[PDB]
Amino acid sequence: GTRYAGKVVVVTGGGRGIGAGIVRAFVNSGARVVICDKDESGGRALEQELPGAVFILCDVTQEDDVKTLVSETIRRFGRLDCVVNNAGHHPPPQRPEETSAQGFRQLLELNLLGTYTLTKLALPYLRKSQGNVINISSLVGAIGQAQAVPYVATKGAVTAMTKALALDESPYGVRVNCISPGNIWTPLWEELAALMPDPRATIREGMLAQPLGRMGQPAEVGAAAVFLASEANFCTGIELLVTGGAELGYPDI
Amino acid sequence: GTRYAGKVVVVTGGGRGIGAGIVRAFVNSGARVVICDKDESGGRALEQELPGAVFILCDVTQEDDVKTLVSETIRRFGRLDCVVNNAGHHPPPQRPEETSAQGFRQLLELNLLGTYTLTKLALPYLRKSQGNVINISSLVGAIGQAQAVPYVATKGAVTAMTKALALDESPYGVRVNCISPGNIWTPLWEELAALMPDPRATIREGMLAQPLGRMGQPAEVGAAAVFLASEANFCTGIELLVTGGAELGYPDI
Amino acid sequence: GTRYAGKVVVVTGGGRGIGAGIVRAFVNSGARVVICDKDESGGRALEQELPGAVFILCDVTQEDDVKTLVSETIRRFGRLDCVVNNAGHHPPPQRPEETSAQGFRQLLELNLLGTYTLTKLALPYLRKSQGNVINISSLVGAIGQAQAVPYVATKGAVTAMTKALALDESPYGVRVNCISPGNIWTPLWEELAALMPDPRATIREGMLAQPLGRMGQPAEVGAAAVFLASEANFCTGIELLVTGGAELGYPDI
Amino acid sequence: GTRYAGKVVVVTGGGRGIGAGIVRAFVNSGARVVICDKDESGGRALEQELPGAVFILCDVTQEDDVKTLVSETIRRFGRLDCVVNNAGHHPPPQRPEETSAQGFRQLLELNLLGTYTLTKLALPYLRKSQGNVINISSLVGAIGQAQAVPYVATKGAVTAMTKALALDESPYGVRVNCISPGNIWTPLWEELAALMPDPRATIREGMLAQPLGRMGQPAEVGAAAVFLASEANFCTGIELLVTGGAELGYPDI
Ligand SMILES: NC(=O)c1ccc[n+]([C@@H]2O[C@H](COP(=O)([O-])OP(=O)(O)OC[C@H]3O[C@@H](n4cnc5c(N)ncnc54)[C@H](O)[C@@H]3O)[C@@H](O)[C@H]2O)c1
Ligand SMILES: NC(=O)c1ccc[n+]([C@@H]2O[C@H](COP(=O)([O-])OP(=O)(O)OC[C@H]3O[C@@H](n4cnc5c(N)ncnc54)[C@H](O)[C@@H]3O)[C@@H](O)[C@H]2O)c1
Ligand SMILES: NC(=O)c1ccc[n+]([C@@H]2O[C@H](COP(=O)([O-])OP(=O)(O)OC[C@H]3O[C@@H](n4cnc5c(N)ncnc54)[C@H](O)[C@@H]3O)[C@@H](O)[C@H]2O)c1
Ligand SMILES: NC(=O)c1ccc[n+]([C@@H]2O[C@H](COP(=O)([O-])OP(=O)(O)OC[C@H]3O[C@@H](n4cnc5c(N)ncnc54)[C@H](O)[C@@H]3O)[C@@H](O)[C@H]2O)c1
Ligand SMILES: CN(c1ccc(F)c(O)c1)c1cccc(-c2cccc(O)c2F)n1
Ligand SMILES: CN(c1ccc(F)c(O)c1)c1cccc(-c2cccc(O)c2F)n1
Ligand SMILES: CN(c1ccc(F)c(O)c1)c1cccc(-c2cccc(O)c2F)n1
Ligand SMILES: CN(c1ccc(F)c(O)c1)c1cccc(-c2cccc(O)c2F)n1
Ligand SMILES: OC[C@H]1O[C@@H](O)[C@H](O)[C@@H](O)[C@@H]1O
Ligand SMILES: OC[C@H]1O[C@@H](O)[C@H](O)[C@@H](O)[C@@H]1O
Ligand SMILES: OC[C@H]1O[C@@H](O)[C@H](O)[C@@H](O)[C@@H]1O
Ligand SMILES: OC[C@H]1O[C@@H](O)[C@H](O)[C@@H](O)[C@@H]1O
Ligand code: NA
Ligand code: NA
Ligand code: NA
Ligand code: NA
Repeated sequence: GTRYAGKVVVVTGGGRGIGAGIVRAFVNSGARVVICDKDESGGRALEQELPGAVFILCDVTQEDDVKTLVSETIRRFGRLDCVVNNAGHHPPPQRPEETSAQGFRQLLELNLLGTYTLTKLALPYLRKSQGNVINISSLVGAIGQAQAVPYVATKGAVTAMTKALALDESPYGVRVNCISPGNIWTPLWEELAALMPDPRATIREGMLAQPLGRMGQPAEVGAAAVFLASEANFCTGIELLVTGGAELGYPDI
Repeated sequence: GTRYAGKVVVVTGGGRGIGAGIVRAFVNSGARVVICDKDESGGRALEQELPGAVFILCDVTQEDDVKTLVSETIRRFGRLDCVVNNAGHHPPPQRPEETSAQGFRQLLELNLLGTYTLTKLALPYLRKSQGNVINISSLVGAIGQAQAVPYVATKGAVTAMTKALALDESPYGVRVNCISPGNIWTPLWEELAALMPDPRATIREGMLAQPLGRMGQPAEVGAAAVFLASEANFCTGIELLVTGGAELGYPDI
Repeated sequence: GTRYAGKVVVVTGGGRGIGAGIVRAFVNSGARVVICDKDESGGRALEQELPGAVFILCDVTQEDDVKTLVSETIRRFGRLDCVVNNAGHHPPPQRPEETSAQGFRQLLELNLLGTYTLTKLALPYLRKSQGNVINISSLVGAIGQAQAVPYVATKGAVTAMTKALALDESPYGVRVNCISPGNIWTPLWEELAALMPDPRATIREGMLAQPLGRMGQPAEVGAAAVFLASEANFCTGIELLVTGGAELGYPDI
Repeated sequence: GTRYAGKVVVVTGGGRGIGAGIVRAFVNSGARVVICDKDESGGRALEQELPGAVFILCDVTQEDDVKTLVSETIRRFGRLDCVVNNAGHHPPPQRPEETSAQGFRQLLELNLLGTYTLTKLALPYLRKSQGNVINISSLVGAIGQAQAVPYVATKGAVTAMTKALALDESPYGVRVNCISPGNIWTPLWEELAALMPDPRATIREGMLAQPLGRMGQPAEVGAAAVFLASEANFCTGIELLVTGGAELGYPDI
């Protein structure tokens, strides 16, 4: 209840799923949280539910939305300590030949450039507060995934960008880290499974892909984010895996 | 002289630097090579120098240039076995706050989407020949680099995309691998060093960054590419480091 | 003060350095802690200092010492939730030709087999409590270090063993993770530096090896351990880097 | 036929399996090869079969056997250019609680210390020839394996030791690299499968564990070793994966 007391946190895509889990974890740690989302429904309800959280409508692909997000955060709360770049999307499974350069550009705009833009606008304030950046990447950036060339590329870019920015901001005392979740049960997971011939089988397969035998929860990603913000003062440029062990483990012609 | 006899290889950015080293290595292995470059000077001379290599002017950011590159390769040589996506650029050192979203988009167009576009157009022919893709990424995609947020992000994306496509093309017998060079002495390296206050010191520092005490050569990247194409039949989705050991090795307040 | 209330933790090598930092972090989280060490001086004082911590003399290379450590922990506290395998040593710098197979065997006994033995004896109790194992490995297991072939080998073994055991214990609900610290300012660090021609220069070089510009503290490793035990319920088989960014970042003949 | 002409190579465990594949690849590259094995049957036949290969009985766990192996190599051929540390063993599947410290020590003697001992005795000669070391590790050192805690630990140690020694020998011009194979069809693979309830199912599962849909061949590991010895002059401290993509790719309670 006090690990991050007096601090101000912005969470993008905070209206549902992992983002909402991160919002709740930071509020529970004593922080004030700005919920950014492009959709009003979940984030507005979350603002009413949680004392200490407020909602600001902001599409992270729109530079002027992001400029206003930062200026309103400072105007309302007087400081900025942590930026969690969680907004992102996974398209449905797509064979490589079914992808397009334009679809790839659009996914880069959200998953990569939206993270870049908010971070850039927030860094002057994070320097003043010796704050930190947390990017939500993905395990599949590191190990690959089938039928997801554009998505995987965007997450490889986020993980690498995290390390580069960690180097650049280290002299100024600003840490930059990422979390790479595996299968987390969220509305996006539920939506993608509903597109499949047998959604139930797809979900069962998703649970069994982890040695722990279940999918992860938004709250577990949230606890990892609070650790990185509040207690990981010698960690910068790390990739914190929250995957349940999915990356572990496993005639000649 | 026979390791890759009878095969046809396309090398992007083949007119100088690493690309030219790769062209030479494939010609020396017995292959016919198409040198793709946006600039005529080096590639045209290389075509006159090397029996077995020809030059095609092609800017990999221009989709119609790439369509013609593939169709002319097939028209002239009847098959396509290997695509080496080497074209790319490193901008001068840039602090994060000096970068722009537009500059980042432009670098993604070259370093990431040009690789994506040629690979996509070539894959139908690579499937027919059980051929392979070799992407030239960078060590700094894996470990980061200072004053290079956009560049590092593009190379993290290439390495990750390599793994995704390896998964997708494995059922069809097409391998997809990448090479991550470190400091290789090329005209780009020489150009970036010339921008520095003390170019000589910058170069000395570049040599000393490797345990081997020198920078690498285009020919060494070329030998790695020939290995991946011609002899690495059980390797797919790998990142082959050609870095001289730069990634190895290295009061409390 | 309540994150790990009601839990029982064993920390090997807990009498000074990182181990003592981990002991303090767990006591501060509400746990009861058993301090294991082969030397009485630091651990006995720590027991007098901290309500909630007790000291048991135990050399982790001696199987009967470890059997008694576990049986006394259960006899005194009725449960066991977490085992932190921190005991270990770094020999002075040794050129490869100056090492011996016997010295290598002895270092394996401590850094690898002592971790193995305690974990094995503790696992039946950790299964009953759905507890977890935390091994203290090293960044240099992943990236190498000069003049330390035996040490580096032992830490590569610990990190790999962590992943194997994570797979084996996942069906039983026991998580197994490791922390890989970089330069942490401890009595071992101070002792090794004192062996050098210029200890002050060695220390300055150690601080500058991290982008953060300082060495880490035992308390920071301790916070990472408490996170892994108490809040990382979807993490198993991970390597949590606590290195200050040392692994990030960096004529041809 | 000339890539490694005039060079002298020692391959441990060269009498069958991967080792024999490596022997054949080096003979085919023009080298003279010393086949080391603890068993006479396969290696003696291989010596009769291959002009350019000879067999020396040597158990790599016996220091005096290894001393004689090196001295006889020099006495007979006048130089030593490459040492391939391939001898090793995988025990049958063993649950962690079924392993013993003594069994673990014995496996370390073979898989780790035998590699260490030959490398140490060979390094003075490798320095004279600017030669190189190739260690045969395993993919499972990096990602883990079930029911194999000791084996996985030994291979994590080999991969890490490779990086440490690469750092130490870089000033002297000696490269040190490793190959991490995945499922390679060898007599050890066949022996382990024969211990299983359904050996046929075990083998089918082994083939399907790779995106390429088959196991690898000794010849493919051999080609990777010849590349590392003869053409990878800017590679040191690398881990070359020969795994067919096994490491790629993949309700909340
Ligand atoms: N769910 C998983 O298994 C999983 C695994 C690995 C990584 N991730 C990553 O975690 C993040 C969150 O995923 P999720 O499963 O919670 O997804 P989700 O779709 O359930 O939630 C994403 C939220 O982001 C918002 N958002 C989308 N585009 C936005 C934009 N332009 N501007 C502002 N907000 C925007 C959405 O409205 C939504 O509220 C994403 O980056 C995703 O790539 C998820
Ligand atoms: N030199 C190094 O140290 C180093 C290190 C790691 C990775 N790399 C990568 O290796 C690749 C080659 O680098 P280099 O040092 O040889 O560079 P270079 O600048 O010397 O050569 C690059 C070549 O690509 C061509 N090219 C550029 N844009 C193109 C386009 N749009 N279409 C077609 N051709 C185009 C250029 O005209 C040039 O001939 C790049 O991907 C670079 O990122 C280089
Ligand atoms: N200090 C660093 O920079 C650093 C970096 C990476 C990893 N590590 C690892 O962290 C761990 C702790 O290192 P440290 O710097 O705190 O060392 P330290 O020497 O300051 O403390 C080690 C403690 O372990 C105890 N110990 C040693 N052998 C023992 C045995 N056989 N049985 C029981 N206790 C034993 C010692 O008596 C001592 O109290 C080690 O595993 C080390 O390899 C340290
Ligand atoms: N087969 C695979 O799928 C696989 C996968 C990854 C790694 N590996 C590694 O590859 C290496 C070779 O494996 P393999 O499948 O060919 O095994 P194998 O059992 O078929 O052949 C091993 C050879 O080494 C010899 N050998 C064993 N102990 C020895 C000793 N003390 N001294 C000298 N020679 C000795 C054996 O007599 C045999 O000829 C091992 O290090 C193994 O760990 C194998
Ligand atoms: C939410 N998401 C996901 C999963 C894991 C990650 F690491 C990640 O970043 C995102 C989902 C959700 C449902 C199915 C699939 C999915 C699986 C296999 C191939 C694909 O193309 C997929 F889309 N992926
Ligand atoms: C060619 N290039 C390069 C080097 C290594 C790589 F792995 C890579 O992909 C590219 C260069 C060339 C000269 C100086 C620098 C460079 C160094 C440190 C920060 C920077 O911003 C740099 F630009 N980089
Ligand atoms: C405590 N220790 C250490 C440091 C970093 C680690 F990741 C680690 O596991 C241990 C020390 C302490 C002082 C000097 C050196 C050291 C440095 C370079 C070569 C060597 O051989 C060394 F011994 N290492
Ligand atoms: C030869 N070997 C092997 C396989 C892959 C490697 F990367 C490696 O280093 C060795 C075998 C052969 C047959 C079955 C198994 C095996 C599989 C799953 C759990 C185990 O305990 C096993 F023993 N492993
Ligand atoms: O829709 C799947 C899951 O999404 C998560 O974000 C919510 O917290 C869960 O209540 C829900 O079951
Ligand atoms: O310009 C730096 C270097 O670039 C390389 O691509 C050329 O092969 C060298 O001859 C040249 O010295
Ligand atoms: O000896 C170096 C350092 O060791 C740490 O374990 C102690 O907490 C510090 O007080 C001390 O300065
Ligand atoms: O025993 C399995 C396989 O082992 C390999 O080393 C041999 O080259 C093959 O001929 C054999 O089928
Ligand atoms: Na509120
Ligand atoms: Na020509
Ligand atoms: Na006490
Ligand atoms: Na012979």
